[PDB]
Amino acid sequence: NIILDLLLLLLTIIYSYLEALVKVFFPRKRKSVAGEIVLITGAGHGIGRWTAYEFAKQKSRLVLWDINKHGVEETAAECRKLGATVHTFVVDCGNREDIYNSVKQVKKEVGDVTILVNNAGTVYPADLLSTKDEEITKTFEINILGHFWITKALLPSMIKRNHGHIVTVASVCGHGVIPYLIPYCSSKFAAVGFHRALTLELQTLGITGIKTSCLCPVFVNTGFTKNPSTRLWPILETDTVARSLIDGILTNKKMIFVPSYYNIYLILDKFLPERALAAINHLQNIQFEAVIGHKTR
Amino acid sequence: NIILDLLLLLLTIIYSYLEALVKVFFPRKRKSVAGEIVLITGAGHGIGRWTAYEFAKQKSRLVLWDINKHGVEETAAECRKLGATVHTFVVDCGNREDIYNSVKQVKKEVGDVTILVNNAGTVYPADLLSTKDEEITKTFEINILGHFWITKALLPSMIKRNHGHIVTVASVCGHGVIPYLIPYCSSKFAAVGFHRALTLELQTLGITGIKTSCLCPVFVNTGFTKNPSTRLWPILETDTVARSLIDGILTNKKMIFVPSYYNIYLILDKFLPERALAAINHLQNIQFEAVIGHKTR
Ligand SMILES: NC(=O)c1ccc[n+]([C@@H]2O[C@H](COP(=O)([O-])OP(=O)(O)OC[C@H]3O[C@@H](n4cnc5c(N)ncnc54)[C@H](O)[C@@H]3O)[C@@H](O)[C@H]2O)c1
Ligand SMILES: NC(=O)c1ccc[n+]([C@@H]2O[C@H](COP(=O)([O-])OP(=O)(O)OC[C@H]3O[C@@H](n4cnc5c(N)ncnc54)[C@H](O)[C@@H]3O)[C@@H](O)[C@H]2O)c1
Repeated sequence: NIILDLLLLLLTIIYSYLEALVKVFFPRKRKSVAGEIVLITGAGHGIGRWTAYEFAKQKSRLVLWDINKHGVEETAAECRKLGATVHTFVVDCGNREDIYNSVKQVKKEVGDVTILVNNAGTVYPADLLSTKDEEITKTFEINILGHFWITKALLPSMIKRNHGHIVTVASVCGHGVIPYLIPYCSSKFAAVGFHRALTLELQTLGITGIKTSCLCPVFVNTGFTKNPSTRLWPILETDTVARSLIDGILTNKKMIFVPSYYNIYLILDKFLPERALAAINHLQNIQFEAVIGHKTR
Repeated sequence: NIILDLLLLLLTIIYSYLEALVKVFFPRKRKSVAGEIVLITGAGHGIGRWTAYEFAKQKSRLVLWDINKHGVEETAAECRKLGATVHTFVVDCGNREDIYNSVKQVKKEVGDVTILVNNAGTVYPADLLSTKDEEITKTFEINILGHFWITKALLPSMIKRNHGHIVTVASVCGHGVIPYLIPYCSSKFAAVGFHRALTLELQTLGITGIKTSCLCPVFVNTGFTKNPSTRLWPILETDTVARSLIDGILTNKKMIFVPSYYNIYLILDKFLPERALAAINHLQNIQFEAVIGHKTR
């Protein structure tokens, strides 16, 4: 228990050092994204906002989508200070009709998107019996169904030119699960499944030019969940996540975990017995605001 | 290419007789389901139909749901020949309003469901750009969102009595992916995520009496997909799947793969490099009717 803690800390330290060593010994080649038309959904705040900043520094043409007009204009203002050409659109990324109508505007005013970042997301932390049905559907409408509509609208051009990049922002909740997040984990598993099946179908059809990347961070300090706490995982800073994402996109990395040492916990979750996984679970002590038993705890 | 077939044939034969050895050395205790109120969705045909037959032989009280009244009555007729008490209801298991209204009828006419089998499902095989948006939503409405509505309606009683069993019929498509099945794989990943997060939340809340099982089969000969063909996996007969499901429920098995040796391919998909996975993929030669490039291939 105390020694399990130290074991997990030493493995975390070994992974961190060894990965940093491989990044100097065998570095992956970075591609250029200058001049690419990058569409980022949920770009009005958090991961989407700081990912837009990274693409502005990379010299890409930006198309930012969000339901929050004020936020998306604040992001665009900063991207323009970084020297980027930005187009903002107020779009509900859970509404199919809104998505298709807005893609028509993007083609007319900007052109054909070459990099798509499906970042927009929502969460309503509560135990299954404290969830509202409307909140469950909204979670799927934004976290996964929106990915289908945007990808179907933007893929035709990418296939024609044999050139594109589809980034799916999922979560470690798309590989592992957390209590009081059943609809969220369910929708994030669907996002991982979509990325994996889209990657394979493109391979099967012989489409060599369209790359895919899946972003899977642990808790990030954006306010997405109120006051998160994990003993074994870090509460990430937004800029760190955006930096890891841009590094992964530029090197065509398919599955980007943040921090990369989450892979150790991923392997433990597949081979460890139930008793061992419950011991790690208690040590983790996950905390965050949620509605438990119809009361916000 | 050549030795690769017998390399996988060996890992299949070895698993088959090591599992049979563990079933004698460390046997799992089978529980009784006699007198339990078992609700099976999609019980009008295939896996749901033959699972109803297995529960009829187990002496449970059956509640069968399906959109096909003729088919669900044909299943009930056979369960009654097996000596079981069966109640049939025509329910759209993708329609939330229909689900809640029907749960009110089940409580009034039958009582409180203790075993829930979420089996109803749908598939529209096509490449992403040949899919219809209506087909994508229908896949999620039945394959995952219906699980949320039925489980939320039936869980309160199970928690009050600290006694229940939630069975999620997912697929190997909820762990691995197959091209031309992006919405299907995505919705099956969401079903696996729901089972895993439901299992953890019940554990976290101290609910010791509610068990969870997840049925993940390879292709089953039900007509669900047209003329399926797999070289390394068998095309399972429906009765085999129903037998494996009943054996897993009676021993409280959380993840039931059919055949159980799919676990070898599951581990190969996590540790083998891209080159080796594409070599096994070609050897697999998965075939089934699907709309490819707006043409039925
Ligand atoms: N924050 C975390 O702890 C965390 C961890 C893992 C994964 N993620 C994922 O990262 C993504 C971004 O989360 P974040 O932490 O940056 O959140 P955030 O709250 O900082 O920002 C999310 C943004 O998405 C926008 N958005 C919400 N619904 C939308 C809709 N219907 N249409 C358009 N835009 C919409 C919001 O307006 C907001 O600007 C999400 O997909 C989330 O699930 C977050
Ligand atoms: N057959 C396979 O190859 C296969 C493989 C893996 C997983 N599965 C899964 O097993 C489950 C059952 O498949 P099957 O092969 O037995 O199919 P099937 O087509 O033989 O039977 C499915 C049944 O579900 C019913 N159903 C469909 N939509 C419904 C709805 N809205 N409400 C109520 N009932 C509904 C149908 O009327 C039918 O009786 C599905 O979830 C499927 O995804 C099947």
